[PDB]
Amino acid sequence: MGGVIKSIFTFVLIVEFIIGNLGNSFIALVNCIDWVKGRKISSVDRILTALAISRISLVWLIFGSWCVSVFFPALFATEKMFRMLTNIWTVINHFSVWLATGLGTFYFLKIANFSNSIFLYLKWRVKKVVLVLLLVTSVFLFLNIALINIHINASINGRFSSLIVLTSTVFIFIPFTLSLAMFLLLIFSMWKHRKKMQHTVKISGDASTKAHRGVKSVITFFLLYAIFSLSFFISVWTSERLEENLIILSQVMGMAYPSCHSCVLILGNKKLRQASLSVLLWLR
Ligand SMILES: CC(C)CCC[C@@H](C)[C@H]1CC[C@H]2[C@@H]3CC=C4C[C@@H](O)CC[C@]4(C)[C@H]3CC[C@]12C
Ligand SMILES: Cc1cc(C(F)(F)F)nc(Nc2ccccc2-c2nnn[nH]2)n1
Repeated sequence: MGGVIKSIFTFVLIVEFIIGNLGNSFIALVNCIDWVKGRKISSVDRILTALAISRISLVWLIFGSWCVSVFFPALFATEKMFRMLTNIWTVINHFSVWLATGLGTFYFLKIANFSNSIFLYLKWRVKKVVLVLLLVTSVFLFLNIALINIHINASINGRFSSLIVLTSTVFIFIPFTLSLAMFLLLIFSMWKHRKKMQHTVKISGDASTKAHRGVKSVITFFLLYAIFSLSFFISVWTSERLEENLIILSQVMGMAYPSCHSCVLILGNKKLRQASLSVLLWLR
């Protein structure tokens, strides 16, 4: 039972390593080709290639951790490698997820339309706001590193993964909840605008270019939020309840976001979709 489950999870980890490496490499490579072949780069493209680089680093960290654990368990048992892997993972993961929330704040401040004065003050200073969001949220990183190191010291003075995983998962929930709140507020703004443009102005005489192209991105984004909050709840409940196969499952769950969210980001950027179509054209 345990052996076939571990084999299935190993196959899952190999598949998601392949998908994540291919997707994030595709994002970074497309932006790099567009940069070297004399073309303009938007700010969204810079944030996207920052996410791609960070997610390549994170998926390589977890795959290298799995390679070290499988090939050299004696090396894996040491406290030095464990503490080094834990701290490097938490730094890279904090940077990656807060860059994703920064991209979400960029979308929300650029697109959404509200009458609040504070919202407009943030709305006309988007670059300053995302830079401040990256710099201020380092207090979360310092407190996370502190609490993980306290847990490591307590474990080696009493390896306590049942609290390490819980602390890390709590520290991923805050940017996820901020991104979900910004997404819901953007959807509410678009719905209010649609209700306004459906009763004063007779919609359009064309009715072609509108949110009818963005509903595909909204649908493929809300699907990812649903199927990832489900896996949030499943992983937290299973890690809390009784599991003793925690390492491979947690190594699988840590690679889920940087592998699937890049594929979601491909389906939803016009440049990335055009590059994917050109790749599928010249491959044939
Ligand atoms: C948000 C939730 C569902 C997923 C978050 C992923 C976290 C909990 C996972 C992803 C990679 C994992 C690490 C991968 C490798 C090791 C080495 C081993 O000694 C166990 C602990 C440690 C250090 C793991 C701790 C938990 C970990 C950091
Ligand atoms: C692919 C895509 C399309 C759309 C759109 F349909 F609205 F255009 N929106 C998003 N995202 C967000 C929107 C608001 C707040 C946060 C995010 C966010 N969360 N994570 N990354 N960005 N994404």
